[PDB]
Amino acid sequence: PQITLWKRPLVTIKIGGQLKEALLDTGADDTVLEEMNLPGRWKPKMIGGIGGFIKVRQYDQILIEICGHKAIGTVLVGPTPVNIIGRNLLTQIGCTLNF
Amino acid sequence: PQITLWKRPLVTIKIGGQLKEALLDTGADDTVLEEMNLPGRWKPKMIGGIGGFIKVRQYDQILIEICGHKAIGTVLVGPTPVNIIGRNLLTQIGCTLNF
Ligand SMILES: CC[C@H](C)[C@H](NC(=O)OC)C(=O)N[C@@H](Cc1ccccc1)[C@@H](O)C[C@H](Cc1ccccc1)NC(=O)O[C@H]1CO[C@H]2OCC[C@H]21
Repeated sequence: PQITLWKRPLVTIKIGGQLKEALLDTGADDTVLEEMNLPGRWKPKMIGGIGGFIKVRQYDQILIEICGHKAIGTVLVGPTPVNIIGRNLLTQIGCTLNF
Repeated sequence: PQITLWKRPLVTIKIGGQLKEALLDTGADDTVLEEMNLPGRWKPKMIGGIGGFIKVRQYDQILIEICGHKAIGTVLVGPTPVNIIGRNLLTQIGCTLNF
């Protein structure tokens, strides 16, 4: 679809069998989701933005469906204020910025 | 144009007559630039991000050109790690997400 930017570009995603709302974020290298207990091994990671760094759990080869488009990649889990879909997954659904 | 997300969507902007590189960021409500000397009056403000809050200088009704597209709106100046063009200006240049 086409998503305008008058409001936060929030969409429904499916991950680990759950539905969630997430921000499509071209300014994020990586995908970061609110605390959830996902099965599997994980690696510790630090990610930063405005204001500093937070500690997260890195899960690899996680499937996520974003408005019916499927993507598979690394998903980070930690105390973020909002679920963020980053470029590592946006590229897989064919997402572009246009103006 | 149409911009893919395999790399960071960095573009050249012109503000206060100076050229800079900035990230087109659908995940930012507001535009935030690294320290610069901008003409005009300003008011202190705080904005938050993934790591917490930073102190910024809010400049209103600033002219900025983003790959030749003109916008006039609020620009925050402060210790951000990267120059970010947020939705308040992306909307003025007609930017949408498409997939
Ligand atoms: C991938 C890890 C991080 C998510 C990612 N870092 C990364 O990719 O570094 C490599 C990252 O922080 N990206 C941000 C831009 C950015 C800043 C610093 C360095 C690199 C890129 C932005 O795209 C997402 C962020 C999401 C958000 C967080 C908290 C509350 C609401 C929304 N928005 C945001 O901070 O916005 C500010 C500015 O406007 C205001 O509205 C929203 C809050 C205010």
